[PDB]
Amino acid sequence: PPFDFSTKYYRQSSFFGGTTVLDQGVGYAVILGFGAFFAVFTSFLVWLEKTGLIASVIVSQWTWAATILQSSNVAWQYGVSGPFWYASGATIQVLLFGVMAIEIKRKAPNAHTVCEIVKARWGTATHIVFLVFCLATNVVVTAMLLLGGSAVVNALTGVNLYAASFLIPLGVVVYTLAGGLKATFLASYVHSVIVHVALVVFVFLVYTSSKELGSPSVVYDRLKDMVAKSRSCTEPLSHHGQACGPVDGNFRGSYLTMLSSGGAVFGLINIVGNFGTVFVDNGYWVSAIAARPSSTHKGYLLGGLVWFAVPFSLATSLGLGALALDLPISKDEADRGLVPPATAIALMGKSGSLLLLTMLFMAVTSAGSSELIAVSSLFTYDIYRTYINPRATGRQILKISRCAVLGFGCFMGILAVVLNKAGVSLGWMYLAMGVLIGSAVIPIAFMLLWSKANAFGAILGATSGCVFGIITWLTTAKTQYGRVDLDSTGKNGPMLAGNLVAILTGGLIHAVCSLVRPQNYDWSTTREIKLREEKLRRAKAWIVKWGLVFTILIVVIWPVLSLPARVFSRGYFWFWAIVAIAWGTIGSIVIIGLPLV
Ligand SMILES: CC(C)CCC[C@@H](C)[C@H]1CC[C@H]2[C@@H]3CC=C4C[C@@H](OC(=O)CCC(=O)O)CC[C@]4(C)[C@H]3CC[C@]12C
Ligand SMILES: CC(C)CCC[C@@H](C)[C@H]1CC[C@H]2[C@@H]3CC=C4C[C@@H](OC(=O)CCC(=O)O)CC[C@]4(C)[C@H]3CC[C@]12C
Ligand SMILES: CC(C)CCC[C@@H](C)[C@H]1CC[C@H]2[C@@H]3CC=C4C[C@@H](OC(=O)CCC(=O)O)CC[C@]4(C)[C@H]3CC[C@]12C
Ligand SMILES: CC(C)CCC[C@@H](C)[C@H]1CC[C@H]2[C@@H]3CC=C4C[C@@H](OC(=O)CCC(=O)O)CC[C@]4(C)[C@H]3CC[C@]12C
Ligand SMILES: CCCCCCCCCCCCCCCC
Ligand SMILES: CCCCCCCCCCCCCC
Repeated sequence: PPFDFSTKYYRQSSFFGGTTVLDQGVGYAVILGFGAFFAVFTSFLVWLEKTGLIASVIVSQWTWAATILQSSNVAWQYGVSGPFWYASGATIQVLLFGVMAIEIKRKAPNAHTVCEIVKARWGTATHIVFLVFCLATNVVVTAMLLLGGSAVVNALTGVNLYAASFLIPLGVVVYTLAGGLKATFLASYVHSVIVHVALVVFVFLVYTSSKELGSPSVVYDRLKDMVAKSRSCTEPLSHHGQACGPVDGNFRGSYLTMLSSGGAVFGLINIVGNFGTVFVDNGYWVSAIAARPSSTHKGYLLGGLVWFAVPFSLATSLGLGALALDLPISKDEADRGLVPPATAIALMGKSGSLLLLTMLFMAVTSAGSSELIAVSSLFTYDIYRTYINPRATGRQILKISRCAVLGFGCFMGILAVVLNKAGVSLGWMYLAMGVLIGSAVIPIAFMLLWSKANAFGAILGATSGCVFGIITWLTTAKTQYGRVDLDSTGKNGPMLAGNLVAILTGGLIHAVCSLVRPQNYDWSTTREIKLREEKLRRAKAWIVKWGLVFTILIVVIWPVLSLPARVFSRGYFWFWAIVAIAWGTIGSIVIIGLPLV
């Protein structure tokens, strides 16, 4: 027993190895009745219904299953810089959302999907090409929240892993088929309130009230004893990946430092992934066509500032508390998204597990309902109406919309079962998003903004970038290691190479083939899809001016100013923790109380 506070674990190769905290009945109830319960609740909310609400709406559509599970994964590694580099992809989102919402009103105000603009601007061959890159994004993104949720449910309640994978989408389908087609303005408020209450409780548990970890001076003392050079991590005391001894790639092998190379590489990958999530996902566009930016453009900045605090504070609390407690978490287990449940069980046994399950399944249901209504609209407006029957009455569009939801929900369950059998995990899929669909980001931006891009260059760049990125991503893994499998492929180097190659070459071919043969476009035909510009011109100016300042302040200046601190001292870590606590508390207070006022 090297440590006095972790004697009960002595050596253990894993945290979850039997004797589940809860029983299978709770797991089945959670994975079955959540959709019906909130459907009834939303029906009651609608019945009673008949810059603060907009912020609550923005926050509710940006919290996914990765915001909870993945942000603590890169905190168990790399120490202090992981949560920061994960949360830094928030100021870009508000700028992109504002620009997209402003520019859709002034060039295509009567559209439903992004692929309806591709057919209008360019021809038909490019419509099919980008219709495949849009469905792949939905397939990849939906498969990410079906792996983490199933893993967490199986870890906590002991329910069969292959039964949860198929039964999780059915609850979301039931929720979406009933009220939930954006429902009303109150469901977002309820979701945000629950999420922020859970966040506040978890943050305040580990730094103020817990008996095991009740001070920022205990976490500091325990984090610097794990990376001691006198520590032995041989076979009887530690296993291969188990967070023992100095951290490789960190200055002096410390968890308390901003000088981490792995964290910086992860942030570089995360930027490309966030770029790929905004332009290629049809749910973002669906949310951007229903916005009123000429009068309510100021809520997006508040929404982004409030959303910044969730992946930062939660990962700082639940991620650094697992290292300080000396839990036998393995690398494969931490990859799957099982870091927060372990800390919740260790610190708040049998009561924090239910709270974390509720917080996770709120996001799972909210995000899966949006993914289901990004493909039913795609199918019903870009395939059925355009090619199979181009003369359709309303009663015949509502049947197709309802059938597409069932079809996608039933297909994704089988896909999730297959992926769980094959051993794929969240975190491997999170990093690989930009390699696959990163080549169609710049063509779509050119379609929305640039007036010289043409059809042929778009197809050429989109098709070439994916192939080149995949080739580079596989060849780097083959060259730098001895094999091509799920272990060597999911590393920072190959993933960074694939991401950069995929994103960069798709915007260079399109920008070269268009400067030779420009297609001067006035967006006349996109405005005919089946004052006022002064306000839209003053909203865009405000968004551009006030969105860049915070992006520069957060993504650039703040990490630069923290490098001279080298290894954090007791007094700088106090400030670092107090910043997170204050940010989380103030954001929760603003988003819970102000909309009432
Ligand atoms: C704005 C954010 C999201 C990205 C900014 C990009 C660059 C400013 C970063 C990203 C990756 C960083 C690199 C990651 C790893 C290293 C290795 C590092 O080498 C060492 O000192 C380790 C070698 C040893 O000591 O044995 C030198 C800095 C460098 C090149 C870093 C320099 C700064 C880089 C290029
Ligand atoms: C084994 C891992 C954990 C560490 C060692 C891997 C990396 C340090 C190396 C391996 C291959 C390298 C990459 C090989 C090729 C490229 C493509 C290149 O991308 C371009 O800009 C392409 C040109 C363009 O199209 O504009 C940029 C450098 C990069 C990412 C290299 C960056 C450094 C990488 C990722
Ligand atoms: C645009 C140009 C003109 C200025 C850019 C400003 C910063 C990006 C530079 C200026 C001074 C740099 C610092 C100069 C010295 C160091 C000490 C250095 O510490 C060590 O690794 C040495 C300690 C040791 O190894 O014993 C860490 C980087 C840091 C903070 C540098 C980080 C980057 C800084 C802040
Ligand atoms: C002996 C030498 C070769 C190495 C050791 C000296 C530096 C590493 C230290 C010593 C004093 C430090 C300075 C003490 C006070 C300031 C003022 C401070 O300036 C402000 O921004 C003031 C606030 C404002 O007016 O906006 C910025 C940090 C700085 C330059 C510090 C930067 C780091 C310095 C130069
Ligand atoms: C002593 C063992 C090796 C230590 C290597 C530390 C390298 C840290 C470099 C990463 C710093 C990136 C800062 C980026 C800020 C924008
Ligand atoms: C062994 C010590 C290595 C220290 C390397 C520090 C590198 C810092 C780079 C900062 C780049 C900032 C770009 C804006």
